[PDB]
Amino acid sequence: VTLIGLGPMGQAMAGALLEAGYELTVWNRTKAVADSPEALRAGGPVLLSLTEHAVMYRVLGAESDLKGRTILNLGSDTPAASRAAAAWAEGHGARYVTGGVMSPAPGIGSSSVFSFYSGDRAAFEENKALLEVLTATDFRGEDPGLAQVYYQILLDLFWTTMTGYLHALAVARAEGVPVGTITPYLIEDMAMFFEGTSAAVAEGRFPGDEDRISMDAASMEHVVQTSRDAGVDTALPEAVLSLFRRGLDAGFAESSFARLVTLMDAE
Amino acid sequence: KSPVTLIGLGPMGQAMAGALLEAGYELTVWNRTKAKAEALAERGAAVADSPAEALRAGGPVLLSLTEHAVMYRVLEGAESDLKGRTILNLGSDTPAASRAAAAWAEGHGARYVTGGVMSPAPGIGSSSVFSFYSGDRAAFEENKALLEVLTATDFRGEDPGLAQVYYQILLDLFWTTMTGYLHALAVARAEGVPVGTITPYLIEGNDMAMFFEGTSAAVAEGRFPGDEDRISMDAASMEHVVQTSRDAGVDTALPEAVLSLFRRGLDAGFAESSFARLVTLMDAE
Repeated sequence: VTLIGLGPMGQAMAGALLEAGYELTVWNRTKAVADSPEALRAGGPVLLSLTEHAVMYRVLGAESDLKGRTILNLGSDTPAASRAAAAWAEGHGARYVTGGVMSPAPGIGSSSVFSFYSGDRAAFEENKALLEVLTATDFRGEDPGLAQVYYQILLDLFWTTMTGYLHALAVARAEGVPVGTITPYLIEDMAMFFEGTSAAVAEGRFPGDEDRISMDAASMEHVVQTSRDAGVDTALPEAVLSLFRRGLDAGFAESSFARLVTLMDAE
Repeated sequence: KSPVTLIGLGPMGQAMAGALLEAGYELTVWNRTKAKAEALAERGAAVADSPAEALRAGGPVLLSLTEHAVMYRVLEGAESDLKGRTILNLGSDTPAASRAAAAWAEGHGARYVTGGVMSPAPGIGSSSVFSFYSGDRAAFEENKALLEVLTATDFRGEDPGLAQVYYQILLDLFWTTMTGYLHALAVARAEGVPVGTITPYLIEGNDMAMFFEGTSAAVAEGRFPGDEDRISMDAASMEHVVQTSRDAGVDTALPEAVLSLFRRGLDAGFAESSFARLVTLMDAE
C-alpha cells in the first residue's frame, strides 16, 4: 500500500496500516519512503489524505504511472471536485473511489467509527479489508461524488453545533458559571427533536401545534440580548436569529420551525 | 386540596394548568380575555375577575408570560396584594430582567423564585424533563412538590437571575444546533438524498458527548494545542461545507457565519491552535 499526505489523518492512517502488517510506501514534500510521487509504482492501492483535491493535481507530473492503478481518495472536498478528480484519474487509466472519513485522527484504529465510500465498486471491494483497518466502511454507490455529499452534510451539522457549543461556553464564563458545572447540562435529547423535525420536513405541512415561529423568534431574541448584556460576541446567535426573522418576513409566523427549511432549499 | 394561582395562558400555561388540575390542585386563573379560561373552568378551574383577586386566592402565584415586562402591566392595580405572596416566575427572559423582576417583587413584600423550564408544552407532566430554579430557597422548598408536578426540579442558588442564565445558555446551543440540522437537511434535499435516509446518520454519526467534553476541558485549561486538530484545517473543512452548499444552490448564510468565526481565528494568528481557542474571540472583554 502507498500513501500520500502526512497531516494528522495520514500519520494515523499510516500507523494503523503498519500495525496491521501492510508493506507501506509514503511520499511527502517535508523531510519529517519514496523519492518521488515512484510511490505510485510501489504496487499497492494509492491512498490520498490531502487538504484538498487541487493538491492532487499539483503533487502528481507522474500521470503516465496512473495507468492500471487504483486511487482511494480519503480527503474531503466538494462533490463537484470529487467528480472531477475521479474523471481525471479515470482519464489516465486509474480506478477511483472516494472516502469520507467520519473520525478524527485519534479515532482511526477504533471500532466505533465509520467512513462513507463511493465510486468504483470493484476497486472498493478489492480494498475493503484494507479500508476496514482504518474504520468500518459504508459504500453508498458508484457516483464518486456521493460519499462526499454524505460527508459534507454531516460536517455541516457538526461544525454548526460545535461553534454553538463554544458560544454557549462563552456565555457561561461571562456570567460566572464555571465550565465544569455547565458542561454536563450542555451534554445532557436531540434525537427526539431531530426525528420530529425530519418527519415534518418530509411531510410538506408545518402545523404550529407544538411550536410556532413567532414564539421561536422571540426565544432567540432573548438569547441574543442575553449575550449582548454579558458582553459576549453576538455574530453567531444573530445569524441564527436572522433565519427566524426571514421566516417572519415570509409570513411563517404561525407555522412550525421546520418550515424554515424552505428558506434554505434550492430552487 | 392545595391552592395555586396561575397567570398567563399561552401553550405553556395551558399545559401547566392541566397538569395541576390532574394532580388535584385547587387552581385559580386570570387572563386578559375571558375565552381562554372558560376551557379550564369547564375542567374545574376558578376564574378570577382581576389580577388582584387572583393573587388573593391564597396559593403561590405562577407566571407564564411572554416577557417580564408583562408582569409590571398586569399587576399594576395589585401591588398592595403582593405582600406576603410568593411568585414563581416560570417564563423566560434575560437574567437582567429576571433580577429586576425579583427586586421589584421583593420591594412590595413578596418572595420570588425564577424557573427555566426545559420542556416544550407537550412535555409538561412527563418524567423525562427538568427545570432550573433559583431565587428564594425557602419559597422553592415550600413549593417543590407542586413544581415536581410540572417537571423534575434543579435548584441552582439564591441569585434570581441564575436559573435564567442556565436556561438561555442551553437554548443558545439548542437553536444553533437545530438551525444547523435544518441546513443539513436542505443540502440533502438539494443533492437528492432522501430525508429518511440521511436522518439516522445526522442523529448517530458523531458522538458529540466526546467532542464536547474534550472541548470543555481544553477551554478550562487555558491552552489549545494543535497536535491532533488545528484551526487551519478546521477552516478548510468549513470552506468545503460552504462551497458544497453554493454548488447545490442552497442558502449559505448560516454556514458562512460559522466560517466567519474560523476566518477571524486565522486573522488573529490561531492557525496552529485547536478549535477551542476560538472561544477567546467570543469571550467578554
